[PDB]
Amino acid sequence: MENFQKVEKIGEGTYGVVYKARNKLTGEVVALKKIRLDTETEGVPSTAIREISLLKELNHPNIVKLLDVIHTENKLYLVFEFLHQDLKKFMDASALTGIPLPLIKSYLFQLLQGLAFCHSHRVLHRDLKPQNLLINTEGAIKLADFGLARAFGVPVRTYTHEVVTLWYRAPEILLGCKYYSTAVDIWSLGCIFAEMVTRRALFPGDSEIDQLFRIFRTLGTPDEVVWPGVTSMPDYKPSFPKWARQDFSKVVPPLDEDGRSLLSQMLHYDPNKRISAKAALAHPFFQDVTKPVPHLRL
Ligand SMILES: CCc1nn(-c2c(Cl)cc(Cl)cc2Cl)c2nc(Cc3ccc(O)c(O)c3)[nH]c(=O)c12
Repeated sequence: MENFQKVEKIGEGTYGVVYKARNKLTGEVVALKKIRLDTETEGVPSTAIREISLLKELNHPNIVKLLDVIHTENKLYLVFEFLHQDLKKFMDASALTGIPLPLIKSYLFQLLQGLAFCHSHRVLHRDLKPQNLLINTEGAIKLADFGLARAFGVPVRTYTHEVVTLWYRAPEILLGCKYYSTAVDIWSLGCIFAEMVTRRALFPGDSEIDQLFRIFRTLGTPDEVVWPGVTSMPDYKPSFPKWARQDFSKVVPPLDEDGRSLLSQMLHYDPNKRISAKAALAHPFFQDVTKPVPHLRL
């Protein structure tokens, strides 16, 4: 749009391209998202616009602010606050030491807080990944693309057409459940969390069935004792191999005992069992929470 001096592409990003931009009236430096053609053309659906218009109100310190919504020319453009780094890049930069525990803790504490806020208002993320977790020089972290991550509907090929990433999807969704809940985002965070401690992805699936089976190898195949309802689930197959539950000390060393109870609660199979974001805030794990300031440079 014509009020925006484009500064740089900052990454092709699911629903469409996101530039760093400057606005001339304000003088602010922002992130400008161009929302991919259909949904963009013909015209946005009256519903895409209305749902998006709700986001604008849903403001929390650990959600990236939706600054504006230029609906114009039958194009759709979303103007977010800018952040200099994502958490993936930081993990990548931290690879040889690891991220320090106190920082991990702080990150985790804050992410839980915004997910609780959103969740209260019945809004879910649906696609949490380290690349939409967004940090600043002041020891902070926010969720990006919250509630987009539905209003248009997730791309299978992404973008252009490498895949999304199934690494963080909750098993409900993989199994063909349709009316899933806030627990999904819970499932993702815990996958994020293990990745911070171990320096490897918990479950790197490269297909839906490899994603599924990767989970069952580590966590057991689910039965009706641990997950009541399971076998009636749409894509559930009686022919699924049964694997045994691995022990958590093996899978994410060296998390402490409180860390591992945390983790396991966010990894519960049954959705109505998984810990919520508001109980998790209460866990002994966050006893010693502080607020370190990280090591960037530029
Ligand atoms: C909220 C708007 C925004 N969206 N994305 C982004 C996300 Cl959240 C997910 C995905 Cl898959 C791709 C992108 Cl592109 C962003 N990435 C960065 C980090 C960044 C910062 C400076 C850069 O030059 C750069 O290449 C990347 N900074 C941002 O402000 C931002």
